[PDB]
Amino acid sequence: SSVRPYLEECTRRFQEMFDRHVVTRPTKVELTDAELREVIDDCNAAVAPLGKTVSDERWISYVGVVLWSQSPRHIKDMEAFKAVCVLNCVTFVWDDMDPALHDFGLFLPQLRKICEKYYGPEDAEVAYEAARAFVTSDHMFRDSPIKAALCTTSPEQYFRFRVTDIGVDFWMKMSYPIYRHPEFTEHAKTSLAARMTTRGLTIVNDFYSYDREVSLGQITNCFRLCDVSDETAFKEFFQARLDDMIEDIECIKAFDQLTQDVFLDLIYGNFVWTTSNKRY
Amino acid sequence: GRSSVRPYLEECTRRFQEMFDRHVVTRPTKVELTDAELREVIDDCNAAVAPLGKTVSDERWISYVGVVLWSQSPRHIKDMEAFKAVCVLNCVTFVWDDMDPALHDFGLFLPQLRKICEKYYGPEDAEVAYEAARAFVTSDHMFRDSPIKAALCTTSPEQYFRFRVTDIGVDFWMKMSYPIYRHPEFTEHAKTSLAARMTTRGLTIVNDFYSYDREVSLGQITNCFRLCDVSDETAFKEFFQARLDDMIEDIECIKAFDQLTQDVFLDLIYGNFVWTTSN
Ligand code: NA
Ligand code: NA
Repeated sequence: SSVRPYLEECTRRFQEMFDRHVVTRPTKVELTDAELREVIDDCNAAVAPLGKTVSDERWISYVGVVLWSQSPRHIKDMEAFKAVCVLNCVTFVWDDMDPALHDFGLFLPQLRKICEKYYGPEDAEVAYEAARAFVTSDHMFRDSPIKAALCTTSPEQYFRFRVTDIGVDFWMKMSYPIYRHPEFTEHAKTSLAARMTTRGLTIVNDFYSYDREVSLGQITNCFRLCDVSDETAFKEFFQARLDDMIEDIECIKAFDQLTQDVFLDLIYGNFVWTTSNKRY
Repeated sequence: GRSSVRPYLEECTRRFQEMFDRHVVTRPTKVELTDAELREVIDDCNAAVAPLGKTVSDERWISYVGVVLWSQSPRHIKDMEAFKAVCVLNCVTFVWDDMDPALHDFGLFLPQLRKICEKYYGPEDAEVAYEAARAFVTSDHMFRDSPIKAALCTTSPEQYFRFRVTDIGVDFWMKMSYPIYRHPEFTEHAKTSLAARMTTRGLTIVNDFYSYDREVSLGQITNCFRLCDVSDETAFKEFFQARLDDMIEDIECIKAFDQLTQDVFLDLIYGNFVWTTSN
């Protein structure tokens, strides 16, 4: 099965939706050559004990999601920003690895080292715990009956699983120190930030990963909840998902201005990055 | 505003019970506290709220603690120190929540919560429990008369329950209760909040039904029944059935978790209902 017939039309409709509902176009956070080299050197050091050597061009493709999905207008701590770059990137490499090579004994101390370098004492613990929780969860749900249950029952159960599994809770808990904004920090720490953004991130990620994921027997994709071969059923399901994104976006506008800027920059930025050629 | 669910009180109570009898089956049981343990719990609660100038009777503390005695899962308890912590944290947060918010002194109260966590938990768990407590009371203070609360609570059941994962206190509950069980799977679900996300609807629908009359008379909007017109029998019946269907879907999904975790989750939801109806 495949969403290839719908690829152009769904891309057009996603963009049209963001143009109408978010308006502010994503922009890319600027890293200096020195900052990017520091980010990459930390990524390399974190994954070396795992015997992984990764090219700059691969790291640069992983990091693009942070550069595009964060909110440059509101950045206050670039040390935190670099931490998110590193943590995102090394987590991508970890997720791309044969799980039989997952050595948590080697990896978790590296994640702690990154958090301690870039964050102050309390924020380091918060970011590390979120990272630890994410990678631990992933290891638990590999072929869990729970994963099967939540991902096949209904969109609501599926997105409930994905708040953690897509990594958005981790993302918010390592990102709030970038902004140093008290309200955002609380929504990140209660996970309301993650609960508000999960659908907009997951629906876009799922659409564009569907052909690959079903080909690999992966069940964490909301489009597996419809018959994509039936154009009628697909369109109906796709419209229902667009409607979910729009409901979330309109609710997000009730948050304070900076928080809403960050949430909408994340959802729209992730879309632009996902569809980018820099990422093909 | 002047509305009420009194006409449905008996029938809905009967249908909640029938639903739990069919879908959970295992009846709630109460955790036993010795006299000494209850005295220790009550002494810690009184100490925690003394800086706020609050005097609370033993009978009041015992009424609050009943939710912990009924909603935890006695077969699987391993750490009664953690269990005492949950009794104290639950009770003192009930008192804080019952106070006129103009008397909320965080500078006095937060250190008392930390004191409690440090006494009963190990280093790491004390921090996890304290953060969850801190986040919970900080959220409550944030969402008073906030546009966000209005939006989430009036938009759809989905947006409302998304807000209540934190606001009803279940994420806090899970993050202070996992040490009671020392069960690695449960500890992770509590830490990722999947535990809270799974149990939010069953706890919230029950609490909201039995608090509706009081909450609408106080202009509080955090109640899912405000999303339907409780004066229209037909609309109410329809909405009540959809909420039962929501509880059932969650319960059936919860049975995919490992046995101990599912026992804990289902004991929480069913035990909360028993305590709510006896209260
Ligand atoms: Na951006
Ligand atoms: Na019980």
